[PDB]
Amino acid sequence: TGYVGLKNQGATCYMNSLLQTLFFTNQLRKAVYMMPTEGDDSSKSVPLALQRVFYELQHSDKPVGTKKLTKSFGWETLDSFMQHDVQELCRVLLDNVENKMKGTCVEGTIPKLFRGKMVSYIQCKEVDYRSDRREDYYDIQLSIKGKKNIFESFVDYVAVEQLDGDNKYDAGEHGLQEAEKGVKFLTLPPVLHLQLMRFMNIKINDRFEFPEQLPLDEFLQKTDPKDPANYILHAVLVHSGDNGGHYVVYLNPKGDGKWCKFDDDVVSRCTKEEAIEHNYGCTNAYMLVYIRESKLSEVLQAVTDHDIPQQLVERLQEEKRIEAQK
Ligand SMILES: CN1C(=O)CC[C@H](C(=O)N2CCC(O)(Cn3cnc4ccccc4c3=O)CC2)[C@H]1c1ccccc1
Repeated sequence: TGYVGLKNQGATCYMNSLLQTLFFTNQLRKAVYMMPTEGDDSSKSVPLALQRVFYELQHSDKPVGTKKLTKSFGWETLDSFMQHDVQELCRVLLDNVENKMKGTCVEGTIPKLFRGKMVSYIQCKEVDYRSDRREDYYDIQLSIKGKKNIFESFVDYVAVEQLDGDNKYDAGEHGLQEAEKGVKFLTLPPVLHLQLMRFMNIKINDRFEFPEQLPLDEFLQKTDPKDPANYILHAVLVHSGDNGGHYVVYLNPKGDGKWCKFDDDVVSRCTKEEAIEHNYGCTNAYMLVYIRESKLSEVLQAVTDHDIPQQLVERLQEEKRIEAQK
C-alpha cells in the first residue's frame, strides 16, 4: 500500500498502534504540522517529535523509527509502558501539542476534534437536593464484563446507580440520603476515542462486539436532527496474549472501509472481518476509534507534501543528513 510502518524498538507496546491512529486523524496531522517548533530543542520537544514521526510516515520508503519521540516525553523505565495505559500515552501526546498550538492559526484543534461534554449528577429521592457538575472528556472508558456489545456498555454507562443501605449518600445538611446518581452525554466529539476495560492486573478475553456503524442519538440528552450522532469505525487497536502480548491496529484511513493491518514494520490490506469481527474475543480489541458521519470528510481531509512548511522540511532534512553518518 501507500502506507509505511513503524519499527519495533522497545516494550513501546501500544505506542506504534496509537501513532498510526493519530497520524491518519488527518485534520490533527495537518494542525501538528502548523505548530511553530522552529526554535525548539531537537531532543526534548514532544511537539517536534510528533512532527518528525508524522513527517516520516508521509515520506519514509522504509520503516520509521521512534527512539527520538520516546526520548522526548521520557517514558524510559522497564515498566514505563507496562504501567501506563493507552488513554495516558495519548494525553501526554495531545496535551503537548494542544499547548504548543495556542496562539497559532490552528489553536483549539485538539479540543475541537476530541472534546465531548458530560454531566454527572446526584439526586436525593426522599428530600429536595441535587448536584449537577458538567465535565469535559477526551476519551470514554467502557465496561466489558457482563456486556455482549458496545450498546450494553453505553447503556451500563448511562445507568442510574442507587445509593441505598450502608452505601447511602452524605447530603450535607440533610444527612445520609437515599439517592440516584448517573451520567448523561450532552455531546459527542467529532472523533470518539473508546477504551474497553479488559484489564481488571488480569486480561479478560471475553466476547464483546462493536459495530461498523454506531448510532448513539439515544445516549444524548438532546438529539440534533441536523447532526445525528452516527459514528463510523476508523481504527481497531488490537492486543493478543497477556503479561505474552503483541499489539497491532486495524485502520481504514479514508473512512471508506478498505482496511489495513498495521503490524509495526509491515503494513497489509485485510478484510473488514479481520479488522472488526475477528477482534471481538486471544487477538481482541482494547481501543476503538470512531468518526462522526457529518465530520468524516473534514477529519480525513487530504494531506499533500505542500501542507508541511518548508522551514520544517529543511530542519528535518538537515537532521536526517547528520544522523545519516552510518
Ligand atoms: C495484558 N496487559 C498487560 O500485561 C499490561 C498492560 C496492557 C496494556 O497494554 N494496556 C493498554 C490498554 C488498556 O489501557 C485498555 N484499557 C484502558 N483503559 C482502562 C480503564 C479502566 C479499566 C481498564 C482499562 C483498560 O483495560 C489496558 C492496559 C494490558 C492489556 C489489557 C487489556 C488489553 C490489552 C492489554
